[PDB]
Amino acid sequence: MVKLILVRAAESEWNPVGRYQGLLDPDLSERGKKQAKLLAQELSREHLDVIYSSPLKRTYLTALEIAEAKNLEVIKEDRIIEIDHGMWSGMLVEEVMEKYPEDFRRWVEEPHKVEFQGGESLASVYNRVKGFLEEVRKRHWNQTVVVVSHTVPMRAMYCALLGVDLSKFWSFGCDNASYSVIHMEERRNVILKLNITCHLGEF
Amino acid sequence: MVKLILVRAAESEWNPVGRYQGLLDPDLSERGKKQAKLLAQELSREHLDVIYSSPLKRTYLTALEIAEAKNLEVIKEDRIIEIDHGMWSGMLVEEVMEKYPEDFRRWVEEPHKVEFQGGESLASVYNRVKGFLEEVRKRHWNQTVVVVSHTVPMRAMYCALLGVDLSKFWSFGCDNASYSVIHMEERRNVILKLNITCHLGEFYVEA
Ligand SMILES: [Cl-]
Ligand SMILES: [Cl-]
Repeated sequence: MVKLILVRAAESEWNPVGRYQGLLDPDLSERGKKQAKLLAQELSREHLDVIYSSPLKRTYLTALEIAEAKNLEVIKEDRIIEIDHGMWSGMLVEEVMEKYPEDFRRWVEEPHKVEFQGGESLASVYNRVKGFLEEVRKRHWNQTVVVVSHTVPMRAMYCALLGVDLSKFWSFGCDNASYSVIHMEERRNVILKLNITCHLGEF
Repeated sequence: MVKLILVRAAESEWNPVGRYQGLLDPDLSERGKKQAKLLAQELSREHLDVIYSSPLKRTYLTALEIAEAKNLEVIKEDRIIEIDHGMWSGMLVEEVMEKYPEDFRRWVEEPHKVEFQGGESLASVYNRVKGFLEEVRKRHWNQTVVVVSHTVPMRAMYCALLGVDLSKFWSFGCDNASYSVIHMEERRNVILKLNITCHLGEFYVEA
C-alpha cells in the first residue's frame, strides 16, 4: 500500500483574517511558523520516503520544516497548488458575501459547479489532483508519501480517493498544519485518520 | 448544527487477538478500561448534551465513563449494536480466512452485498443506523451528541452521513476508544475529525 500523509499548510498571514489567497503568496504567520515546527516534530516519528509540496510559500515552508526534521528534500508539485480563486483573491469572506452573495451561495451549496471568475473551476482542481494521486499510487507503491497542500485541492483529493462525487467537497475537515493518514490499497483507498491537529495543542 | 461525536468502544478482551464478537458480549480488557477513562477525560473538556450507547458491555462500559464525567445518563440504543456476525462469531480472523475464504473475500471486496450466515446483512446495519441518525439530526439540533458504537455500524454511519454507497464501508479508520467529530448541517454532514486517538497516548492500538 501507499501510506499517504496529506498535510495542510500551517497558518498564513491571511488565514486568521479570512482573506482568500488562491494563487497569491503570503508568508506563514508567526503562529504558522510554530505550527509547522510542531507538525514536523510529530511526523518525525514516521519513516518518510518522499515529500511533495505546492510551490506557494505557506505550503513550501511547512514542507521544508518536515523535510529538515527528517533530512529529506521537498519536491515541488504544481498540481497540488491552491485553486485559482480569481476575483475572490484578496477579498475577506465578509466582502465576498456582500459583493458576490450568489456566487458565495453556489460555492457553499454546490461547490462542484463552481468556476471562479478570472480563475479556475473546482472540476479542474479535481482533475489535476486525481492525476497526481494516480501517478503517486504507481510510483510510490509500498512507500510513505507526504503531500503538503491547501484546503481546496485537499478536499478534492478526498473525493477522488473515496471515489465519491465532487459534490461531497465540503464533507472533510482541513485545519492549518493538520495531517490525514490514507492507505492506498489494491482495491480502494482508506482514510485512517482525518484532520489530526493534536500536536498543535494551544496552537 | 449537531455536533456528533462518534466513539468506538474501548478495547475488548477479544480485540487484540482478532476474535469476531458480533452480538457476543466480552468485557473491556484492562487496557480498554484505561482507554475509556482517558477518552472520558478528553470529552469532559466540552459540553455534552446526550450520550447514546450500544447495549453490549464493551460500548456500554465506555459510554458509562463518558456519561459519569458529564453528569449524563447513558441511553441504550439497539440500532447502533454490532452486526450479527452469525457463524463467524467466536472465530479468529485467520480461522475465518481458512474455513470460509469465499465469504471472507466477499466481506473485504464487496461489503455492501454481504450477509453473515446465521446473522445479519451489512444493508440491515446501514438501514438501522441511518434511521437513528435521522432522528438524532431532528431531535438534537444545536446540541452535542455522543454515540458509542462498534466498527461495523460506525462504518455504515459514515456512508450514510456522506450520502454515499455502502461500498465505501472500508474506507474509514475506526480504532478502539477513538472519536470522530461530525457536524450535521442543514444541507450536508461534515466529517471534521476522523478516528482521533491522541488522548490514548501509549495506550493507542491500531489492530
Ligand atoms: Cl476555501
Ligand atoms: Cl470487523
